[PDB]
Amino acid sequence: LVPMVAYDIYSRLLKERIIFLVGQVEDYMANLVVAQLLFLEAENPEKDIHLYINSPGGSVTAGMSIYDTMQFIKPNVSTTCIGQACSMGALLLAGGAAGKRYCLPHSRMMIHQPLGGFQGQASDIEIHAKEILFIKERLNQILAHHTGQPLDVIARDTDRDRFMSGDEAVKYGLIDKVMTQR
Amino acid sequence: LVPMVAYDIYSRLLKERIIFLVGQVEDYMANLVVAQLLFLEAENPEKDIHLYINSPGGSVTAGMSIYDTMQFIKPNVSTTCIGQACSMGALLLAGGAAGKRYCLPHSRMMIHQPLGGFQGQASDIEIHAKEILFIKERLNQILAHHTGQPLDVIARDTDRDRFMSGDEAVKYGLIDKVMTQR
Amino acid sequence: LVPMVVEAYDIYSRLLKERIIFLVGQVEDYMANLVVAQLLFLEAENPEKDIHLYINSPGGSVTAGMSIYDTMQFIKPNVSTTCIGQACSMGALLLAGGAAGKRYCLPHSRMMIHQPLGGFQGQASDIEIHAKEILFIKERLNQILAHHTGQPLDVIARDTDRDRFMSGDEAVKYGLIDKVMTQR
Amino acid sequence: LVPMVAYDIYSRLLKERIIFLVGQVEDYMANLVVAQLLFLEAENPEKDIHLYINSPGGSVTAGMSIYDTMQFIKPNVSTTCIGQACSMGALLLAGGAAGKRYCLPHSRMMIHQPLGGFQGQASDIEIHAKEILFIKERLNQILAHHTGQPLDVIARDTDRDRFMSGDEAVKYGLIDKVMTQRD
Amino acid sequence: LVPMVVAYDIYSRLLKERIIFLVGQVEDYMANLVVAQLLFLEAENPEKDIHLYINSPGGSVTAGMSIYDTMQFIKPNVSTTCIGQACSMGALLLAGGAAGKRYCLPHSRMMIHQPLGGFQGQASDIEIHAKEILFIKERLNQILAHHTGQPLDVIARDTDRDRFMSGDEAVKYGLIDKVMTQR
Amino acid sequence: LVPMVAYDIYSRLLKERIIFLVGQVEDYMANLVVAQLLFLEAENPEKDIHLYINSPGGSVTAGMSIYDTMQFIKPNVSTTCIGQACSMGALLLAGGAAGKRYCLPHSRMMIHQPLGGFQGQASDIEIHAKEILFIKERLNQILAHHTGQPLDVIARDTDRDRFMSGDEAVKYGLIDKVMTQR
Amino acid sequence: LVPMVAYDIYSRLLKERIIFLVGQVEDYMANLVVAQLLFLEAENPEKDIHLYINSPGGSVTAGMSIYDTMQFIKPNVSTTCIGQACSMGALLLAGGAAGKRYCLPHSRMMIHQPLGGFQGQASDIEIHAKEILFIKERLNQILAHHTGQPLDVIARDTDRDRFMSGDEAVKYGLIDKVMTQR
Repeated sequence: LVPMVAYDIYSRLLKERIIFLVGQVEDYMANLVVAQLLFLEAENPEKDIHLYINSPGGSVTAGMSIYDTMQFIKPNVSTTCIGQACSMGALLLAGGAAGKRYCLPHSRMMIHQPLGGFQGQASDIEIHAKEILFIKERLNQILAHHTGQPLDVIARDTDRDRFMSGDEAVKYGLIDKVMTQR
Repeated sequence: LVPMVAYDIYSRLLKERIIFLVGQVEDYMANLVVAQLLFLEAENPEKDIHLYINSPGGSVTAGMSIYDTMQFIKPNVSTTCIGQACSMGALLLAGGAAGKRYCLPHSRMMIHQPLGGFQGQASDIEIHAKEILFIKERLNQILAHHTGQPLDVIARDTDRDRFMSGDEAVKYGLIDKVMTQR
Repeated sequence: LVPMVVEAYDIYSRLLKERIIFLVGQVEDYMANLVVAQLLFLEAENPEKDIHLYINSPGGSVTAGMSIYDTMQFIKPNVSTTCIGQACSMGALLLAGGAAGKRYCLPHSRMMIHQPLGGFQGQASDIEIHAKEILFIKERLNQILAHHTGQPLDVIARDTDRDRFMSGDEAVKYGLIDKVMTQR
Repeated sequence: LVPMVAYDIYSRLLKERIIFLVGQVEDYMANLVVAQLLFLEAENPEKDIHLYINSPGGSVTAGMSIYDTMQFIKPNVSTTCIGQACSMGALLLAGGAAGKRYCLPHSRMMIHQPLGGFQGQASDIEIHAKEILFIKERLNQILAHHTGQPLDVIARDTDRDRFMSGDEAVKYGLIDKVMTQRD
Repeated sequence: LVPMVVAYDIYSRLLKERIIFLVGQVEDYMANLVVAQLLFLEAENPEKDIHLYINSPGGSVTAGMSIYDTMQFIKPNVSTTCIGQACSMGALLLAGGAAGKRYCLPHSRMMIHQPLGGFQGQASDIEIHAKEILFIKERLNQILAHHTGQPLDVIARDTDRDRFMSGDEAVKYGLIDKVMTQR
Repeated sequence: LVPMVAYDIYSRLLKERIIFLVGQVEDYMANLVVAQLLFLEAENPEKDIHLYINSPGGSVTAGMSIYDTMQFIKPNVSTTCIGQACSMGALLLAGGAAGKRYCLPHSRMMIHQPLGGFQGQASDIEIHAKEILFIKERLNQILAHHTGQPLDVIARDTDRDRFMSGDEAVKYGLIDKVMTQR
Repeated sequence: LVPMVAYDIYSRLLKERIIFLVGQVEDYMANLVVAQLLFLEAENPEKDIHLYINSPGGSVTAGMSIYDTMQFIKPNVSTTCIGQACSMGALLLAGGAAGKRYCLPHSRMMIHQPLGGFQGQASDIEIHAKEILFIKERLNQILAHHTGQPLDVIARDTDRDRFMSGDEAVKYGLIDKVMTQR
């Protein structure tokens, strides 16, 4: 299991204002991040917070609780992508404090458009089709804001999977800097 | 994995009078909330309580145990929706203390009419069909009360799934204010 | 997991010091016996102070429920019952069995009473034995309700033939509970 | 998760010499009961022990390890049936200390003959068939001893499932007294 | 779940009293716990006897052999008491207790038989394993012969099929020394 | 069962700055290593770190989070292969601090080209085919760098599975020294 | 349930420098032994270590991580077979310190040649067929070294499963002495 230092390794790094977001985004792991963001704010609302991201994405609602909590709290939340940051992972990465969004040299980042599904009555399909296009609209606006791109460019570039290297992501505005050595 | 601070992260935020309702509403997670509400009432019946909600809904009986506990206890129960609050989740959100029901900019809220199912004898189907139509009326009455809407509007807007943004939810009365930055 | 409180109890152990016990979900031997143990412990801690049993249950095992019911009557303290969410089948009987005048629910709780359910397979001779046993259980359970609600025996039998849902007000008019609590 | 008032609730009642036997009887839960009986004997070989039984029965061998441990140790082991005590559950109840075998008003007790099954060679069936008829005789002898009934009555009444009320079980000898309110 | 004694679990509490429990089917992991408990007790006191309670239907021969050989290897005498049942490896481990200190309780059941196995593959490989299980059969019979005092050919014959035994029968056979009834 | 020393055995060896990477490479075990690497850097950024590897490989993104963290942090991260180090495992071994890459006499190391798969629209297949071809090139560049081999040799020798002994791995540059006795 | 002594039973025997290897050999249980061997060395690099073995075999790579760690460390690692030591289990037993490899009277030991399997391209089959023939050679060399037999005898005697008694294993060189009573 998770090794100990009585702290587990992650509790020990939480004192350093470090939070890890690992794996598929889902309601329960997302709320752990929220709780850590809220806890760290209370410990010190001025000191920066560092959110490490290695995720392929997941639930839009689950990510939005993370994204909105990052913006809502007083401390700046830096984001660093290690390994990969795809879909909601990439949106959370772009959502970090301005100038404090990083990745490492071989990180992979991918952005695409929302995925969903529904079945039932045509009237109900209409409701959910409109809800997913609105979610698509709103998520593109968040990207445009943090990257500086026009919404129409984000919508076009995310139509299909678009993978990005560290350098490409900086050119895009998805991150600020590729870190190499401390 | 629940991190530690010797409290775990949620026990640590429980002292600040913060309770989390995450995921599908069901008897056991619903009863934890009830117990947390009662404990906080005993710790201090005057200080407010803050209930964060990221839930797609679930059991009406489990949800009503939460709803009735929120009203029953002396302290005001504020509600903040992060991520999503759909079906029973939206009712618990609307049921928070007057003026102290919030959400974040990208929260999604959805209201609809109750869901159910049964199989057996026609005589038994009649009994259970009448019970769910009774719940449908009772739940619409609860929404009308907390939102200020006329009952016939609630019945109309909840016939099918109806999604709402933060701004829309404020105009509807479902919440009081969209929080953006602390 | 179940959250923690300092002077270090988990939330339910912390409310147990306040003599509050929770019965959640389907009634079965193991969760039912936990309730029994909590009832017995609280009796030894103080045989005079009331005990509060919160119920949110759809029912379950008749024998498992009966271990709870008989423990409630057996011990000296009065066991109040409050229905939150729902109290159906064995859940409703345990609710009805609370100390006289101290049986409550909350405004939107739902309560349901019906007749016992069972099943068996085997030889006709063996079916006969178990059919008689479940008919006996039905008689005694209706007698428990009649006693605690004040209703005539034949009325309970009549009303439990099919599922019968009740609101808080209905349950008070019926005798199933004493009072609908709203605000402390 | 068992609540904490620092003992877990059952450990706290274990100090009070109360042991709970719940659910299907099987080697592992049965051996816990055995362990609790031995520990309590070591803590105090004179004080009574109270064994609550809410069980539908189960393995005879696992139950017999409990039955024989109850008799072997010095303390008297009282038994109280709550909920139900059927098959091996009823035998463990009947096997409690004389005059100290109880139930509550709505407890249900059921006695019957043993159940089994086997497959293989006819010769092996014969061996195991003889083994279960021996267990059936031995178990009837255990009931007859503790209830006071004649052996042939036990054999007669256990041919099929036989349920008993509290009052009936007292009249039969399966238990001594139906408890209603504490003293 | 295992109750606590104050902070001991019930079994660790009885381990101080030099008691070890062997419950259920014999397999590598539960078998090694017993070995470790035996080794620990030898280190705590190499002279005091050890009490091994056995309620098992048997299991792996290799797993059982690690217990048997550890019982003989260590200096303390390993008393054995059967509660419930002791079948197959369970009965061998019981018979393997220190001479004069092998017990059971009145309603214990013991069963002895020949080893069970299975294999599939090439005829050459079947031959290798068929001879290995016949060697295991010979060796296990010799262990029974040693501890019971019976001749080897009698063990082979009596184990051809499942053979159930009562406490009295097991004493007559040499499988155990005495049927304990009351402390 | 993790044995105890008030440490579990791995927590005790973490103090001697030893980290174990065992089994298939995946986000969660990979991030544990990242956390241990960061923790050890903070305790002492100058003392070397010893990373034991017994792995057949696994997720490239998960491994790269380990790889990039090894280089990013201040301490030299020694690597010792015990048992096996194949695919991503062999890359992590070769990526250790120069001159401090070891194995034991019977360790097996294997290098090959990336594996992947996808299904869907031809246009989407095209996107991911180019992405895995990009990863293949970048990984060959990493091996070439740490082993000293020319890029075209790595491409040639990794076309199919290529197993190496300790001695072979030293001649190749994959490791620096075969340890025998301390 | 592992009983407790405040040590669990196995942690308590670890102080006496006893390690248990039970069941199928696999990466995770194998690395625990490695970790315990390294810890005992650090606690005292001169005092002997006692490794009890009751295993039917398992992974060659996982077993080799154990074997090489036994040789690498300074202390002598005695080995005692209780119950059985088959396949990799028998190799680890034979690999114990010279003169300090034991068994108990009814232990069974079995040696055979390695097993493997593969599917795919004929070219890939060729690569892996050569690798398992190489592993077969390397493992036979290990037994030859520790047993004193010529390699060709080991290869021949392991062509099929070969079971051994305590006395047989001693004449063969697989173990040094059959312990009976302390």
